[PDB]
Amino acid sequence: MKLVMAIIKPFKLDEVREALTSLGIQGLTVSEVKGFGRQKGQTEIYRGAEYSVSFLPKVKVEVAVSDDQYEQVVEAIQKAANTGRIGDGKIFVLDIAQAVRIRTGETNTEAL
Amino acid sequence: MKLVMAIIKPFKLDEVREALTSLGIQGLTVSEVKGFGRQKGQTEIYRGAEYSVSFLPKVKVEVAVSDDQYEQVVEAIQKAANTGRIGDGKIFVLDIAQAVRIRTGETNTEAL
Amino acid sequence: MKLVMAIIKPFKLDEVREALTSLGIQGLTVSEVKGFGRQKGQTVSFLPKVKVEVAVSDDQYEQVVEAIQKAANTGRIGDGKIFVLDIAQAVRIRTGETNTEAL
Ligand SMILES: Nc1ncnc2c1ncn2[C@@H]1O[C@H](COP(=O)(O)OP(=O)(O)OP(=O)(O)O)[C@@H](O)[C@H]1O
Ligand SMILES: Nc1ncnc2c1ncn2[C@@H]1O[C@H](COP(=O)(O)OP(=O)(O)OP(=O)(O)O)[C@@H](O)[C@H]1O
Ligand SMILES: Nc1ncnc2c1ncn2[C@@H]1O[C@H](COP(=O)(O)OP(=O)(O)OP(=O)(O)O)[C@@H](O)[C@H]1O
Ligand SMILES: O=C(O)CCC(=O)C(=O)O
Ligand SMILES: O=C(O)CCC(=O)C(=O)O
Ligand SMILES: O=C(O)CCC(=O)C(=O)O
Ligand SMILES: [Mg+2]
Ligand SMILES: [Mg+2]
Ligand SMILES: [Mg+2]
Ligand SMILES: [Mg+2]
Repeated sequence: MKLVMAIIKPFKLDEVREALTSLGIQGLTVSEVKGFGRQKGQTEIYRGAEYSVSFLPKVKVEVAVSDDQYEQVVEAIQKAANTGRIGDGKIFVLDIAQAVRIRTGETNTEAL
Repeated sequence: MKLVMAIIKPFKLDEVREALTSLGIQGLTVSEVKGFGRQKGQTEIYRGAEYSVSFLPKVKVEVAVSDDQYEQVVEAIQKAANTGRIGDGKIFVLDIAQAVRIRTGETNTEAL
Repeated sequence: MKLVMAIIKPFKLDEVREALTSLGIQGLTVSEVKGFGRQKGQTVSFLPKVKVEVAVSDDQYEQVVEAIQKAANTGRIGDGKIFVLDIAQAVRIRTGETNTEAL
């Protein structure tokens, strides 16, 4: 079982959600975060700007999915978010040891 | 070691917190998120509403605990949050490879 | 690969950030959270914290953990916790680079 975590530009949330819905994902969690990547949050070109570091608003998307679906989920997020521009995002896949649907007690692959 | 991550209805935070403190947890992190589950955020019953997707406010509760204690934590959260209604929550358990208490430098299960 | 997650005092964010970027880290995610530890929010209550998340390779995560530990410490209760999780796969969206190349 996999937790696919993606950090994307906020305006891309709808398209990413749409892309995942098409795959039949059974749930999604999103949160507000800030971050930088290898350009260190630089959006200006004043002298010395590359020595600065800034945090930029992002959205973190988390989707719990089965092993036989996670690769397609990763690809869908890539395809939805990629516009060929810096900051378009990064995806991290983590493993889920156990899952439980609170209302029903269903577990693991049933619970995703 | 295990990170227990529960996504619950916001109004249940206090009852879940109290259940866990009574159980004896020694730490807890909470954050605001939005999300949907297998009902796609549907809270209305008008004709066609079943084709829509919405994000609902939730709270994410995270508790790092030892292997021999995580099942008790999961069940305590389930008992506190379960009211037999959709959206009552989802619990994901991830493995923690290492832990450190920053003040003291204590590690592993001693840091939790 | 590892996801190093640290819950720190909000005023320590700049030093933790600088410790990491000076070390050579080239990405960082931060979130607003609340929490309590062994002292139950007492000098039960929730207190504001920052969650820092850094994805790093196996050969650098120990340096990263140590850098955060030193940077976030003050010797006072509430200094925080570092939890290290494993990352199975990573992708840089723009380039399609994967795993350690993506971080
Ligand atoms: N190593 C990392 N650890 C934690 N979060 C990261 C890491 N790298 C990136 N992030 C998060 O992902 C967001 C998007 O990163 P971004 O797309 O800028 O990656 P990048 O490596 O700089 O690639 P690009 O050159 O395409 O910009 C960042 O703002 C940050 O929130
Ligand atoms: N597969 C998933 N991936 C990521 N987050 C999820 C997933 N399933 C649920 N969540 C998160 O958990 C919250 C609560 O989910 P919820 O209790 O509705 O689960 P469910 O599977 O729909 O069960 P129920 O039928 O009891 O509603 C969601 O709003 C979302 O934030
Ligand atoms: N076991 C835990 N699970 C989840 N979050 C935790 C845990 N322990 C601590 N945290 C988070 O880390 C923050 C800081 O914890 P804190 O430094 O107070 O830990 P502590 O064990 O009480 O150590 P100290 O005695 O140095 O205060 C908490 O407010 C909470 O957000
Ligand atoms: O995130 C952006 O929008 C541009 C800045 C960037 O790519 C970075 O900080 O790595
Ligand atoms: O989250 C709710 O309160 C109801 C909606 C729901 O259960 C879902 O989207 O899965
Ligand atoms: O978080 C603080 O700043 C002090 C309270 C504390 O250490 C705790 O709740 O464990
Ligand atoms: Mg970038
Ligand atoms: Mg539901
Ligand atoms: Mg404490
Ligand atoms: Mg593992």
